[PDB]
Formats: sequence, C-alpha cells, structure tokens
Amino acid sequence: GTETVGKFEFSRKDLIGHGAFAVVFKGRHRAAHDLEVAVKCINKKNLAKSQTLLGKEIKILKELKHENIVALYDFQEMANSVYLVMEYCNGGDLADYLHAMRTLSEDTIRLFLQQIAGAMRLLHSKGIIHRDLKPQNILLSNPAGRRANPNSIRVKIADFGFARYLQSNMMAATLCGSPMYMAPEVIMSQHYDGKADLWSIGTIVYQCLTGKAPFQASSPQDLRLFYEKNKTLVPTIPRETSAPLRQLLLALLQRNHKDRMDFDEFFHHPFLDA
Ligand SMILES: c1ccc2c(Nc3cc(C4CCC4)[nH]n3)nc(Nc3ccc4nc[nH]c4c3)nc2c1
Repeated sequence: GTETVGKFEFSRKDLIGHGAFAVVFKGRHRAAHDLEVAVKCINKKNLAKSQTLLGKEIKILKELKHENIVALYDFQEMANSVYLVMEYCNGGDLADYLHAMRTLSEDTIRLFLQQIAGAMRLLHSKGIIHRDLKPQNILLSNPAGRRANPNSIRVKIADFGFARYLQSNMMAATLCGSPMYMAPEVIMSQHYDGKADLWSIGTIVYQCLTGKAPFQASSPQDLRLFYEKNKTLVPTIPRETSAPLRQLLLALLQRNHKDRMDFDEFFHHPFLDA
C-alpha cells in the first residue's frame, strides 16, 4: 500500500513517469498532505545503470539549489535501493505543453528562456554541464492553475543523471544526451564542452517557435551523417520571427562550437531583456 521515505509517502499506483533508468511516483509529505512530491526510484529492469545514475543525480542536485532547477527535498540511498524526493511540478513537461499549444508566442519564449538562462548561470558558475537538455527535461510549475498568467508559469530543469563537472581546461567525450537535441560535436563522437548545452537550448527554443526540432532524420545514424556531410547548418526559421530572436537562434545553432554563441553572450542577449 503506502510506502514511506523519510517524512514523505507515496503509493506505486500513482505512476507519473517511466524511463529506462527511473520510475517516478506522485507522493506527499506525511504531515502536510497538500505538499506534493515526485519520488524517483530505481528501474529494476536496468538495475545497475539506474542505481548509478540516481546516485550521481543526488550528488549533483545536492549542490544546485535554484528556483528554476527542480528541487531535491530529500533522498535515501542504500545498498540496494535509491529514492529521490523531488519538488512536484503540476504543469508537466515542456514537450507536452508544446504539443497542446502547438507553438509559443515570442513573449512566452522570452519568459521561459530568461528562466532557463538563470538556472544555466548557476550550472556555468559551478562548472557543471547538463548534457541531456530537451523539452522532456523542462518541467512547468503552474501554482495558480486555471487562473494563472503567462508570467505565472515557472520553468525548471530536470534530470541531472548525465551531468558532470568539467574543468575549464578540459573537454568531455562521453556520448550521452538525446540525438535530436545533441550538439553536432557530441553526436559525431568528438570532444566537447559547455557549448554543447547551448546548442541543445537552441534546439529547444526553435521547437518552441515552430513546433518541430530544427534538424530531423529518420534515425540517429542518419542525423549524424547529415551533420557530417553538411559543414554549414542553417535552420529554417519562420519569416515573421523577430530579428533579435532569429539572431539568437542562428548564434546558438552554429554547427561548429568554435563559432557558436558562448555563455556570456547568451546571458546578455537583448532578446532576454526585451
Ligand atoms: C502531469 C503533471 C506533472 C508531471 C510531472 N511532474 C514532476 C516530475 C518531477 C521530478 C521527478 C523528476 C522531475 N517533479 N514534478 N512529471 C511528468 N513527467 C516527467 C517525470 C519525470 C521526469 N524526469 C525528467 N523529465 C521528466 C518528466 N509528467 C507530469 C504530468
């Protein structure tokens, strides 16, 4: 029936989410039932890798407290089980929101990107790269429910199981992330750095604007080959897109990470102001 983790409880009937490496249930605080949580647990179908990823996510999330990072309230790590008690975001993920809305207005995109940028400032200052940014890993919190403004929505980054520290004079080479949101250097099995995350942000923004990822293929292999053959990548951006947002997209969606927008440029882009 009811299972308990510290001061929190959940039942496995309340399944929120399922992946290869985690299973997520809705739960609540045992003493304040109105305080909702999401409890992330091992997926026993991939026991070893799931246990490893959840352990790593605990390590990273312990260091990252921010309004736009889904919060770790508590956790419980044992030899044969791992639980993470997470902030509950009632609005679901950005991918589903985009399906419902079809596209977002530039004003909404600005509101969401300002918030993503604030969380990315904290990762950058800590020397952490996320490596799995995609709309499914952006959660929305809508505390005001049906009576909420656009400004009311809070956006929060989730899933730090693939994140790592990267020393400023080093490069990463681990192949991870989701093919359609992976920087070209990542999917081509090359060395990469924090600018890979900036490509993924660019793809997320493009998808908000158009409803589609910017470069599509019938398979990851085919996407790799496409990136390998095309030295210049220009996403197809709708003609009515404002010039500042267009400039931002083109700077983020640079094939070559040397040419790509860097963090200081992203953080201070005028689109994020007005
Ligand atoms: C309706 C209402 C709420 C949700 C929801 N809420 C969550 C999820 C979490 C934290 C557990 C890790 C994030 N806090 N709040 N999540 C989901 N799906 C999901 C659940 C785990 C996820 N991990 C990465 N992306 C995920 C996407 N659907 C929903 C549909």
